[PDB]
Amino acid sequence: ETTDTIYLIPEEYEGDLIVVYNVPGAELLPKEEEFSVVTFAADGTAVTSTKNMKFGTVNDLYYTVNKEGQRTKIDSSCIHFSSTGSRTENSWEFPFANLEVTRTACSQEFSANGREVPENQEHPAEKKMRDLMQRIQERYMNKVK
Amino acid sequence: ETTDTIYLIPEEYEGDLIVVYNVPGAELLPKEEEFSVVTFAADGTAVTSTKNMKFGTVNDLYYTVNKEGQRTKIDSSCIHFSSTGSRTENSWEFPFANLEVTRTACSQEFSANGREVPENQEHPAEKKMRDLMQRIQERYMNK
Amino acid sequence: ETTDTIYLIPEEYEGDLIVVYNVPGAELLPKEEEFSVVTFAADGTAVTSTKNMKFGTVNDLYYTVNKEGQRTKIDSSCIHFSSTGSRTENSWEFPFANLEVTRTACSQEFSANGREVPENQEHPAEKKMRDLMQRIQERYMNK
Amino acid sequence: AKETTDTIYLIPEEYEGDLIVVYNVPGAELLPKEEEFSVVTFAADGTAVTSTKNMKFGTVNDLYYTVNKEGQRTKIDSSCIHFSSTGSRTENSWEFPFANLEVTRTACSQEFSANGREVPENQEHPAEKKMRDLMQRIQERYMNKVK
Repeated sequence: ETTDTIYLIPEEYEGDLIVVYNVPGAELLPKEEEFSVVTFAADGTAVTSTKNMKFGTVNDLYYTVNKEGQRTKIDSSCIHFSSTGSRTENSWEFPFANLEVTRTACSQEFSANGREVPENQEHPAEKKMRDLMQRIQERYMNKVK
Repeated sequence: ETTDTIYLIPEEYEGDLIVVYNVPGAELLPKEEEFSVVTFAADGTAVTSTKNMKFGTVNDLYYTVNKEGQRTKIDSSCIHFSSTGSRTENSWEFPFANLEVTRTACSQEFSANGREVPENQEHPAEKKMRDLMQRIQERYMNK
Repeated sequence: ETTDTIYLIPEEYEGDLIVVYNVPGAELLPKEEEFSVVTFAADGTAVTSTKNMKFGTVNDLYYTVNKEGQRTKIDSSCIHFSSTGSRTENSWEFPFANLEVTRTACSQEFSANGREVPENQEHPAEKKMRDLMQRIQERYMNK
Repeated sequence: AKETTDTIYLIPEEYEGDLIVVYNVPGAELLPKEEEFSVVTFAADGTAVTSTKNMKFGTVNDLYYTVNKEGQRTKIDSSCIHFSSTGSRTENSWEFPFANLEVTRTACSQEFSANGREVPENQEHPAEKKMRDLMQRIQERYMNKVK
């Protein structure tokens, strides 16, 4: 068994990426063949009602997309898989994934560690996540079950 | 419902800090979990419509923030909590808080007393406050 | 014969760097000891009236600078020396230098090749240069 | 020994930070004397330039004061002062002895006295630039086309 996920990144984007699952009201991940398709918004965020991500041998594919939706494959060395987890708001669990993309510095070093960031400062993805959760709670959870 | 407070200071700022509450028209303090979030402007000032502060400094957290908003925790020795009170302009009460931050002299001395200032002279924060009240009255109290 | 040049880059900048020489009206490169000092503007551009750059064995030093001008040395692995040449506008020749800086990917690979860019498409520095020449013509060439 | 440093430093009351004294600068004023002490008066930028050949040596008995616009002095504790370094800088074949000190109003303490203010790790110390600029002002004002 494999991860079978396709990630579509806006071509002009560079940086941290976040996918949040099990978000009610959100769209489900479309399927193309055996792959689930994650489409990131211009801010590198993706929200879906799909219950969770897949676990298994990583065989994900990554592409950048222009405004018209035409895809351009990116090498794995341009992608860094940072972390996964779950966040509980109220009693509802949202699994999530943190990735990072580059156009400038594709390399094995990047794939393993992502971009170099300041020492004591929190990682920029923490803020992106912090803000994304708020957007989620406001747009999708606001006085609803 | 909150219990504690998070203070966000611009990384390049140094000196006195003032937070003024119950300012109508001002933004309310955002909430992150159980903490209220105070974001200081470049001049070390923060104005909010939140009725009042959380009574206690106990477990507050402090951070500096870059332009992009990424946070960096500050050692407690770099922060001094000075005073709280209320100021009445007309018949309207504004609760406030005075704190002080440093980058260059973090120390236990600083944490306990803030920077050393002249003896027979008003603390510089008094003028900062005096001027802040005026900016408040002009932009919010009669706009 | 050595290059003897000090490059001062704004700490927040990342990407292509361009230095253009023999620009009349522009400031001359200050001199510190045996080194010429190039100070880049926020857009990674530097314009000077110094007739030309020095040629020889590269012994340049690189630093990032905060708003106050304090320097922080950066490793050579964060810098890529791309190219040099001359560009003629009207009948006037402007020697130039193309460098590239990174914070994200300092490495020996970067030092030798700079960041990876698309194959057939023009290098992004070509546009930066194209635009810089226009700014030069407008602000300094007449005027 | 009977040899002491006998120096009085006058700092503008509003100044805080790095201090530099440069000696053996021709054309500059000589250090005035008050009793047995030499008097260093810093300019508003915390710089002092003098034609006095060198700083004094011996048992340290220096006094420090801040001064208002009217010139009235206010003694400051030694804990408000950090003596950073001394040396000599050679331009051409001319030697300029110098001294680096630092003053604070905010944080007088033993820690400060011993280490001066906390500055960023990889960055050069702010005094390096102050010195760099001061030497240039010296070369330019006191000797561009002069001997």
